[PDB]
Parts: sequence; structure tokens; C-alpha cells
Amino acid sequence: MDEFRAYDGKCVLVTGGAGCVGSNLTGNLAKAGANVIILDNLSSSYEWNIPEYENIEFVKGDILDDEVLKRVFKERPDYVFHLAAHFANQNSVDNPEKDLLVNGLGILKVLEYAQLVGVERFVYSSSGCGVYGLDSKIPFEEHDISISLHTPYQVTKLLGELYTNYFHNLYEMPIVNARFFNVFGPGEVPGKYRNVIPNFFYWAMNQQPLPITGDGSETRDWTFVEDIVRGLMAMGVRREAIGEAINLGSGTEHQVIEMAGIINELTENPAGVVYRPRRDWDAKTRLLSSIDKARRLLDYEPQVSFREGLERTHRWFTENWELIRKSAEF
Amino acid sequence: MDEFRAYDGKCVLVTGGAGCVGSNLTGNLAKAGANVIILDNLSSSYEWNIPEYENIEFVKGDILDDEVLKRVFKERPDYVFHLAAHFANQNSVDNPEKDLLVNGLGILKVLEYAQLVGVERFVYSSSGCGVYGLDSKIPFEEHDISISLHTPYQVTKLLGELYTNYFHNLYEMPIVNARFFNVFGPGEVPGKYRNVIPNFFYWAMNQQPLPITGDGSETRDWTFVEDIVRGLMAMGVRREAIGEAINLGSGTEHQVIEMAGIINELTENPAGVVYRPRRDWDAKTRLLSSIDKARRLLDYEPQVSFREGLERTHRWFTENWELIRKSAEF
Ligand SMILES: O=c1ccn([C@@H]2O[C@H](COP(=O)(O)OP(=O)(O)O)[C@@H](O)[C@H]2O)c(=O)[nH]1
Ligand SMILES: O=c1ccn([C@@H]2O[C@H](COP(=O)(O)OP(=O)(O)O)[C@@H](O)[C@H]2O)c(=O)[nH]1
Ligand SMILES: Nc1ncnc2c1ncn2[C@@H]1O[C@H](COP(=O)(O)O)[C@@H](O)[C@H]1O
Ligand SMILES: Nc1ncnc2c1ncn2[C@@H]1O[C@H](COP(=O)(O)O)[C@@H](O)[C@H]1O
Ligand SMILES: [Cl-]
Ligand SMILES: [Cl-]
Ligand SMILES: [Cl-]
Ligand SMILES: [Cl-]
Repeated sequence: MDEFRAYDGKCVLVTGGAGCVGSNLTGNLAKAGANVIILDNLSSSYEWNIPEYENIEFVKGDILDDEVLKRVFKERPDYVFHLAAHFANQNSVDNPEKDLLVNGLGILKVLEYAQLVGVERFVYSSSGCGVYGLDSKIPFEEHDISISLHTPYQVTKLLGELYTNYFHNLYEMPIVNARFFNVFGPGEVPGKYRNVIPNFFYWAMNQQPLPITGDGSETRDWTFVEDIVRGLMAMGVRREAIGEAINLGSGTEHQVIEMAGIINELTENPAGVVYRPRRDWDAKTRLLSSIDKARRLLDYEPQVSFREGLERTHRWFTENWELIRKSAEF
Repeated sequence: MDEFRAYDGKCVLVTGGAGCVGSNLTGNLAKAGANVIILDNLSSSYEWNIPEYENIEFVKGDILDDEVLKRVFKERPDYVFHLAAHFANQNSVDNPEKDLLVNGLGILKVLEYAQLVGVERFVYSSSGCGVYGLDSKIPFEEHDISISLHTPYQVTKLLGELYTNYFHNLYEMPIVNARFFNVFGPGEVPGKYRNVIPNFFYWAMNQQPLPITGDGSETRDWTFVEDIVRGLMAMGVRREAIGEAINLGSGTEHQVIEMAGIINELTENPAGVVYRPRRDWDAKTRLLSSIDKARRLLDYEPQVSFREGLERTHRWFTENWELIRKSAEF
């Protein structure tokens, strides 16, 4: 609160700033007095998702385009939050080159420009799916990484860390690698390549059965977007985060069948659940992070329960239902 | 010997097959009866470097070009040795995007085509510089990797492993990741971005002082090219190599000043040595691999001593001196 007043009067660039995390993040930066610039190509998000503040400048463009990168970086951002990404697992399996260009060459370009102007922090949204392998012990600790991965998204999420660490090591760029665990909340529009919670909300609110890809006992560590954002904002300002990879998760597990049940309950869906095979790239029956490093370095602590998070997500759906129906990416 | 007769009558694609490793490798495959196809854009090598055998087809082209990839992959290779790379540390620091396209997108394309036709083995030339970090214990063991790297080449060398493991994990591609340690021998032309041994030969044979970037006590594990090739050829056929990363090195250390001394002695250079600062990306005062996994899995054993290797390298230089002078990349 008093912490985040280091953003007041600062120029902050959020690539991917119109998505779920970005929209919530830009809103909070704007409240803290930052002059926020969003760069987003609207490939998975919509302009309507951006919160309306005088001190948010929205720039439609691509991180692969050197023209628009010069346009935003000539503003000389003090902070870059790099949230632009080709999302996610299936999308990357389907389109692995595109995935590499966006997540590999895209971050590299953004880093190169960041080096040219100098930044106080470069905070990259990495992934807990992209680094903890079948041999990593649950709950996942940041040192315990694998290079044996199951999708090109996992590959390129780790690649982004390879690049931020490089720029830290050779050029002393103050980077932070935030390993997000299954983010959910207001601001993720549903669609073919999107996450399960918004799709389950969307299907349940059309009274369709929720398709479970597995037996339902698979777990995730679902982290509410507002928790993620408080994590990110601490990462921008705490010296101790510099050069570190840090999990941002809830630190608790929930079963897919529980999550489906809550969503059916909240939406008064009568159609229940149907079972489908496990997706072939999905080797993870469990994901669970250890958030002790984030507590230590950032005084991070999740504040929003799984249930409260689902309820908030539901409210977002009901309040923007027709817009979500127009916008859904199936 | 009896081992390598599994290559007889087989189609083998060697990307980067005109370089130092590739030229030596293609020659040996040709002797074993393989129908060898080289794909090489001649960016750091020359056509004169390719050994003359009836059963080597040379295709000038780039791994980034989908047309030429269709041309070679329609031959349906049983084996791919992927040696095409953007080389190396300084080159990558200077040209990091180019580096990513060649080492990241290039390997990804080659892997995608390999998946389309099916291969018996996909052997990738990774690097011992690209994966063992400042915290990795010497002698370097294959599990003991870092994601904190010092050049984009190191980054993209590891990226190639990320991709081969992916294709192994999702699509059961029989891959092998060969982590080469400072290769040297006949077939590396000297130049601005090239390795120290050929440049030291070139400078010494022009009676110029050998520039040492450091104090001279820094060590490498220099591995003679013919040893590397015997490693690669075992990797193509041994079931036990499938899915593995395996160091190919000498397993011994030599100081830079020793190496300079030998080269000055061999070339009768009178100009001695001069000292220059450590290159800023070069955090490695020592590199030394553990080759116990290669012994175990491939019955690999270096046969050529450092000294014998330097003498052979020298012979190559004297025998092709004028061609090397025309060809040098400074
Ligand atoms: O339509 C779907 C999509 C996902 N899942 C399950 O929900 C969890 C999270 O899936 P998501 O695609 O949101 O994230 P990821 O698998 O990438 O963590 C996984 O255990 C899936 O098996 C599901 O049951 N039905
Ligand atoms: O012109 C040079 C180039 C390299 N080296 C040294 O020789 C070793 C190997 O350098 P090279 O560039 O061949 O390989 P790498 O550093 O990538 O292992 C290193 O310890 C360098 O400091 C040197 O003394 N002079
Ligand atoms: N190449 C790109 N350039 C700029 N923005 C992008 C690019 N790719 C994806 N995005 C955006 O980045 C955000 C990523 O959020 P998500 O889709 O949750 O991963 C979305 O708002 C996308 O529209
Ligand atoms: N993009 C590329 N496509 C095809 N061959 C390449 C490419 N980049 C480099 N090469 C070749 O790959 C070999 C790599 O050997 P080296 O230069 O020792 O790393 C050389 O013969 C190069 O000419
Ligand atoms: Cl592992
Ligand atoms: Cl601080
Ligand atoms: Cl490390
Ligand atoms: Cl065997």
C-alpha cells in the first residue's frame, strides 16, 4: 500500500496488458499513480477488458513489430511487465513456430529495447507448468526444475527465463521471473485455447455438461488474479526479487471435479459433468507450488479463497454475459 | 566397426554437414555405406571442406527454408544429425535474434519434418558451454544443469534440447542430445567468431603473437573431432542413448597457455603470446566434463591425445594453407 507508491509518477509498460492478469495489473498501477502503457495485439483479449483510467494509454500492436516497440519504448518506461504470450499448451502443440516467435523472439525484442533505455525492473510472467517436471517434488520449489517438457508453450515459457537471466547476467538488467500457477478470475474470456475455469463458466451458463478431461481427481494450484497482481507489484519494487525466479500460486490443491461442482452450483447448471480422455500432452495429475520464497522475498500471501475467487469470476461473467458471448473464442 | 554397419544402405541427413564435425562425420558415414545428404548454407564452412565420396549428396541451403527442407526430407532420412548452428558465443551476443532464428526456429523446423517422415534417430549437437553453470560441479555430470546462462548461444543450445525432449516426450521421437566439449581438429576454418585453436594456428602461422583473453591459466576440455564423431555414430545406433543427454568430451583439462605454447612450438612461431582482458560474457575459468555416461551407454573412449590432436590439426593447416588463407573469416 505504502510499498506500491514507488509506482507513482512512473512510466510502466505492460505488454499483454489487455488480458486477464494485465487488465487487473494495469488498474492497480493506475490507482497507484503510474503512467501505464499497454501494448497488446488483442489476439486473445478485447479492448473492452481494459479498465478506464486517464493514466492508461492503450497501444494496439505486436511485440514482434519493431515499429510499435520503438513507439512505446521512446516513452522510456521505468518498469516493464512482460505478460504478452502465445497461450497456451494445446495452442503451442498446434502452432509451435508461431509459439516460438511470440514467446521466444517476442520476449527477446522486448528485452533488447529494455536494455537500450534502461529499466528499474523487468518482470516476466513465466509459468509453473513450463518448468516443474515429472521428477520435481511437490510442493514445487524454485530450484527444482526440469528440461524435459511436454508442450512447446512449456518450452518457450522456460526460454523466456533463459533470456531474462541472460540479460541479468551480462547486462545487469534487474529482472524477475514470476512463475504463475493456473491463474483465474475476472478478465479471461473463454475460448478453444483458454483455461478450464472460464470455459466451464461459459458452458455451465449455457446449461451444457462440463467436459472433464481425465477422471476429475487431477489437481491444480489455482491462483486468483488479484493475488497474482499483488505478487507482481511487490516484484517490481522489492530489491530482493532481483534476478530471482519466484512462484506465485495459492499453495493449495483442488480437484477438477470439485471445481466443476462449484461452477455448476454457482450457475445453477442442470447438465452436470461428462468425462473425456486425458489430453495427450497433459502429464500432470497434480500441480502444487511452494510459495515460501514469495513469502520470504515479497511478503506475498494469498488473500482470496478458491471459492471466493470462483464467486467473483461468476459475477464478472453475469455482469458481462452478452459481451462474453459475442467475444468467446471457440 | 561392426557396430556402425547399421548405417550401410541407410539415408542419413546431416544438417551443418560441411563444418568441422559434419565433414568428419559424413566421411565416416560414407565409409560405412550410408547414403549421406548434407544440408549446409556455407555460412561458416566451404564446399572444399566436404570429403569426396560418391555417396555424399551436397545440398546448399538453409534450415530456415521450408523449400529445401522438403527437398531433403522427401528422401526420407532414417537418421538426422543436426549440426547446423549459429556459432557461437560472441556471434550470439552480437546477433541474438539471428541466433534464435537459426538455433531455435531452425531446429524446430528440422524436428517437425523429422516427425513427418519418421526417423530411427535424431542426434542433436548440443554444448557443454550451453548447460553447465557456475554452480555445476566439475567434472560436469549430465543431470547437473543451470538455466542461468551467459550468451544467447548458450540459451539456444539448451533450447534445442528443450525441443528434442519435447518431440521425444509427446511424439516418441528417438532423440539424443550430444553435449560437445570444445571440439577441435581438421576442418574448422579460422575466423572472427571461430574457436581459439584454429585462430591460434592461423595467427601463429603468420608469425603473430597469440592473444590470450585472460591470464592463460583458464582451462578447457578440448575434444578431438574424430573422437566426437565416434561418439555421434554410437549415438545413432545404441538403444540406450535414446532420450538421453550425453557429454562428449576428452574428460581432461588443459590450460590456455599450454595450448598456446604447443601451437607456437609446432608452427615455429617467434612472436610468442600477448595478454588481453577476459571477454565479458566468459564466466568460465574451467570447463571439464565427466564422460562416464558416454562410457556406460556408448562404450565411448577418447583415442586421440590433446597433443596428437594439435599435430593433426597443424597438418591440416599446412596441407591446405593457401585455401585457409583465402577462406579465413576475419
Ligand atoms: O475442458 C477441460 C479443460 C481442462 N480440464 C482439466 O482442468 C485442469 C486444468 O486445465 P487447463 O487447461 O485450465 O490448465 P493446465 O492443464 O494447462 O494446467 C486439468 O487437470 C485438466 O485435465 C478439464 O477437465 N476440462
Ligand atoms: O583469441 C582467443 C580466444 C580464446 N581464448 C581462450 O581460449 C579458451 C577457449 O575459447 P573459445 O572461444 O575457443 O571457446 P569458449 O570460450 O567458447 O569455450 C578460453 O578460455 C579463452 O579465454 C584466448 O585466449 N584467445
Ligand atoms: N504477439 C503479441 N503481441 C502483443 N500482445 C500479445 C501477443 N500475443 C498475445 N498477446 C496478448 O497478451 C495477452 C496474453 O494474455 P493470455 O492470453 O492470458 O496469455 C493477451 O491480452 C493477448 O492479446
Ligand atoms: N541456418 C543454417 N542452415 C544451414 N546450415 C547452417 C546454418 N547455419 C550454420 N550452418 C552450417 O552449419 C555448420 C555449423 O558448424 P559450426 O560453424 O562449427 O557451428 C557450418 O558448416 C555452417 O555453414
Ligand atoms: Cl527431469
Ligand atoms: Cl526493498
Ligand atoms: Cl545455477
Ligand atoms: Cl543397442
